[PDB]
Amino acid sequence: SGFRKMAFPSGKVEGCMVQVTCGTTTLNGLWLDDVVYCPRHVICTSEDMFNPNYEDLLIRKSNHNFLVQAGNVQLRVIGHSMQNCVLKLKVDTANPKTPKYKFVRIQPGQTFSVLACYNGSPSGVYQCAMRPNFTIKGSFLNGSCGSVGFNIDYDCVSFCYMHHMAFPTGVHAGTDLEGNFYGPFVDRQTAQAAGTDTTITVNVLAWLYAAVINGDRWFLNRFTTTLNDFNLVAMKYNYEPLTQDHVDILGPLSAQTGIAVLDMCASLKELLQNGMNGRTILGSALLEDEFTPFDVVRQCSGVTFQ
Amino acid sequence: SGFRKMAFPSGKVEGCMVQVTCGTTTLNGLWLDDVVYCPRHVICTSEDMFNPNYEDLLIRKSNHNFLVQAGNVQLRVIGHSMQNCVLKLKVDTANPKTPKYKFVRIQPGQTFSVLACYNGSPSGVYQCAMRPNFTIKGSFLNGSCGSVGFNIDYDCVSFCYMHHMAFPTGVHAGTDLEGNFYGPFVDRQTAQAAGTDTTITVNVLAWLYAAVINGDRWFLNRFTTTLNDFNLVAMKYNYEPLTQDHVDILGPLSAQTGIAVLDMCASLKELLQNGMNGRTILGSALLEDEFTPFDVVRQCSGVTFQ
Repeated sequence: SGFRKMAFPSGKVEGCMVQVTCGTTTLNGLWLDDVVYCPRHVICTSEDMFNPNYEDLLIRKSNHNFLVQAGNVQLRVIGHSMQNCVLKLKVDTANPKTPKYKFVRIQPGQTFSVLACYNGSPSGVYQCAMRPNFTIKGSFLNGSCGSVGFNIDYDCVSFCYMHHMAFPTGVHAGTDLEGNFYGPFVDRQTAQAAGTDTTITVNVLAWLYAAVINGDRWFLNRFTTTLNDFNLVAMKYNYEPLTQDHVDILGPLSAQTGIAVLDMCASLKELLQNGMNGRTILGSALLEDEFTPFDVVRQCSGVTFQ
Repeated sequence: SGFRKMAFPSGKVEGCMVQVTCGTTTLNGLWLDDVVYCPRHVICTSEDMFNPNYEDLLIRKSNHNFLVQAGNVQLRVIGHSMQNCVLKLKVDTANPKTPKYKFVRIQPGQTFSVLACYNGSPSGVYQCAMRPNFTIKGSFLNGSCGSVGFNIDYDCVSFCYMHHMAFPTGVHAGTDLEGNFYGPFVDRQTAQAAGTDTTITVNVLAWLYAAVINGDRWFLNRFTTTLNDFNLVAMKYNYEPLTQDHVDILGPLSAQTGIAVLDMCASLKELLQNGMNGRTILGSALLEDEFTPFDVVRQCSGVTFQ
């Protein structure tokens, strides 16, 4: 009953967030086993921000230049290294609340929970999709740098995102946990613009499948289409290409509802040309693209995370 | 930067959720100190729900007729009583993860976060408003009863909602933690429905303020209106009447942006009368009413030009 942009429970990740200070900069880090991960821009200053020389800044740093705090407990830094745009501080204590975890680099269209933090202290949680243009539509205030995005699959926490930069554009950008940025962005405080964004077609379809499971079925029609003819309409309304791979990923939902994917594609073709005509779908007056096929299944199945 | 619906982190509340079983019904409980709170409908059979005498039904129950499990830890029930529509199971063990907390009866138009649970285990988290018709737009399947809603102020969790039942329109109803329903609803199986879904005018206005602060201003017009003329339009479109209290609450946002509240109302008047004409505001094709003035200020706080 009902359908919401639903985040994962944050409890496992809250237990991993610490405060990291270097100079006058404080931001958040992720404490897993005996390593703390944070944005390397913690080692810049104001003077440096615009165009820092990270290699040089790091060489000149020693362990005592870093202050790491888990609540009030000071964690002693016993080693420092840089992996792409992420700083890794070795500490003397393994985090006893370390959940089983992996690091994954996510693909555009895939979603995750952002745990927004300030000064090592979790503040808020919301869902995001990695956009086609490699931005996210987040909400981040000062000191949110090092906030991470994650998925939970069984017991296992998969970290896919760490927040590095807010550009005066309104643009949010970050890295995987190996420090490689999503998109062409760099950790330099300068105007950087995203390429133009597109709608995530496969997700739109997943969400129409969610509509049907919840008994909102007015948009369904008798028409059908080929993939190629659909993609000729995809590209006109600024939609990502629907691959054959996508069509097959929408199999489980097609079976559970007994509506064929290409039919649902036909129903989508019609909603694009004709608009909604004052109507809504699952309480929205536009086509939602930030729910994946897994997301729909998760929410409609009531999966839990222990 | 940016603007998103955000829930509070769920970790403190996850530590409080347990599983309660009575007869063939399993649902969630809230474990704080040595008391477990749950919907009193857990004591009933399907047949009992048609015409339940709760006092009678409870007398026939003993402590061993309630099975409480916190994860795998069984908790001995040593007392039971009922406060309005909530069951209170005294147990022999105080919850070691009990946070600082209060019980609060929330006002309509105000927001809270929901941790949806099943079998005393967390499934996900999302933010709701207490709507004027005293329903909430949740996401709740079978087994979700006893899920709670809350706000965190510092380290103090203020619990305000416990989930009891679902309406066919995809909305949900429940009690405070003293067991008093929000709205005219009852925990028996009789004919019931949500009143008209009145829109929270003050929140829509706040959200239009967020919109302009996020650079989306197409809907501003030169016009102004009076309280009375606006309220005539509000009555026609099922919006709450604007009050002087609402005008005053929007004071900060008005002052920051330099747009008088009654000027913003005139902008809202046109949107209601003419609709959106295909356009979006903050990436929505309808007027959002689940952000309070407070929620907006927290994400849209800025400078005022002097």
